[PDB]
Amino acid sequence: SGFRKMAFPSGKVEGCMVQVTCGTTTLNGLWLDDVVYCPRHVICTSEDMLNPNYEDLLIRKSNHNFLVQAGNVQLRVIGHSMQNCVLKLKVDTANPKTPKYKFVRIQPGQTFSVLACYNGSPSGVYQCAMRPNFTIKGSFLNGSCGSVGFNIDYDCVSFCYMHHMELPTGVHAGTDLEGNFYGPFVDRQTAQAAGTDTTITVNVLAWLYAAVINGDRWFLNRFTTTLNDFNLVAMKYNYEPLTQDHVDILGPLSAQTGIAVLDMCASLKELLQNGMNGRTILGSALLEDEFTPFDVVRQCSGVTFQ
Amino acid sequence: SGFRKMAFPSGKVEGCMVQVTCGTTTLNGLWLDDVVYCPRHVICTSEDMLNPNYEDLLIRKSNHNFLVQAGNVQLRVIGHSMQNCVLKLKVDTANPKTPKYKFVRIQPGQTFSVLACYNGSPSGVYQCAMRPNFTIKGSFLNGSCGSVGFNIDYDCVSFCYMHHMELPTGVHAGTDLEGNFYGPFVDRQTAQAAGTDTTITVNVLAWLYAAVINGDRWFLNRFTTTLNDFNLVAMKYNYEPLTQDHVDILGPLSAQTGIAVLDMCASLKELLQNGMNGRTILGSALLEDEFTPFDVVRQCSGVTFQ
Repeated sequence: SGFRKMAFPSGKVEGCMVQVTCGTTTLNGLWLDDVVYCPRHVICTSEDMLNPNYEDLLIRKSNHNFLVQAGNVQLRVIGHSMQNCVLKLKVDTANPKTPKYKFVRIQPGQTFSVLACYNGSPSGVYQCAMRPNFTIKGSFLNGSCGSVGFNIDYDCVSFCYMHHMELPTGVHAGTDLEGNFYGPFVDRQTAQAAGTDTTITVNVLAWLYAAVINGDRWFLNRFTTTLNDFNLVAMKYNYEPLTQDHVDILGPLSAQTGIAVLDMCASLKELLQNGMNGRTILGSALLEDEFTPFDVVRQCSGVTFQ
Repeated sequence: SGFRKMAFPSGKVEGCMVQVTCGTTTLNGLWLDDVVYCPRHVICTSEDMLNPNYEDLLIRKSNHNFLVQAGNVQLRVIGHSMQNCVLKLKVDTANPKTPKYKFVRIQPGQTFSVLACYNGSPSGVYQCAMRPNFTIKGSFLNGSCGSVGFNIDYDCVSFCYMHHMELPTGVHAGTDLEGNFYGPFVDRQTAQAAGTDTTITVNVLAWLYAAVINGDRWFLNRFTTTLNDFNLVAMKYNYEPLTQDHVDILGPLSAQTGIAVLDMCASLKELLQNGMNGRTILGSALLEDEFTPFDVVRQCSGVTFQ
């Protein structure tokens, strides 16, 4: 028993992280087969970032302007191309540590692990969620750009996030591994608005089911409610509306605990309207939304990977 | 910027985890050089756990009674030995993945990462603190025994914990890698009292400095206090007393932020007596005590490892 915000084991990803240097700028890249992936702004100076013309900047760079280092091995760069906001550097050596991998674009509300890196070397791993407004609330310092987010499925690493920048508000924005930003952001140093952010309701419900499984039951109430009645309340507190698809995904947790989804919703509605009044749930004084239904099932059934 | 409960990258430990089955009992072991370390209660049935005589039980077990397995590699057990509460199963093959490592016994209030494993296969990684009462609040299901806790000292893995049991109260107990329990616990299925748990005050202060580094300043106040007046309030709220050694440890954070340690303590005094009244610190509505002063420095300065 017990319940923790758990990250995926990072070993398969650690063997893919390299250091990419172009001119003065150094950041992290991801080396899979014979291609290194990194944020295109590796080719920018600090002044360039205010207003970069990436095509004009890239034309002034040749294959030998890129220093790629995997530990104490330099890799030789044999071609380079820009794909949206990522650079693809073809190198002469295929990574012998390349795991089975996929590139995936995740949806808001999904969770993933981030391996925070500096100079191509790992610093730490943590779990977070893609917010409904397409930002993430990470922990990133200068030089962490190119750090990647990932999930693991048995033997397969699914890469879903590459870090590109910190907004003036202190939240983080990045791309999938095809170089397309999550959200309306662009890779330039200018004020950029994120959307209003909302709480991920299906995740909160999953977490309440985790709490029941672990013995926290005090919030279970007599009442019930309807989907429209609940969504009317959730919108008043900036919660995402719940759909039938969300109810379907919660089915297994309903079966395991014997608590119908709409009953669990009526408990939540009362927590929203009256608060927690100094009590806690799974050790927390706030309603938690960074666990998906699949995360709860994984942690409560003990799933493992290759 | 940002602050997350970050674990150490787990890659160096993942290549050391094996499955150890003895009779019907299956748990995790740790394979370093040609020795597999695992909880000695792997030799017990569920009935044996009520009242085991480990020396008599171990006598009736031979080398061929231990099935050791690492992916699809069978290991041949050459010898066996019991060191306190750990079983040392010595094998014919030395682990080619053996990292640079050390065994260390940690002190209460120190933090480490746990690599949660089932059947010798890594499931997830999370950071926790050794509580002042020598339990950990982990996340562990049946068959997670033998999962290990560790820190990374630059190039060296420091192993400090191996999981042995879940107490009737849902908290977790285990040993160092020499087999000596942390706390007053024994490896048998009987009710065992953990001490009163206290909040790790030096860690709370470190996290308040993290909050200042990251822009949360609202709790900073006008006042100051003596180490006695503070320790007097702290004991009222089941906080660990603060010593001069703790003040010394916090020096670098004081210097970085320009806030004297005693001034931070005066801030903490006020939060305890008047609560937080519905606002948060670093996204949390409770005072956090699972970051050490060194964890904060690591995360706020971007330390990496081999």
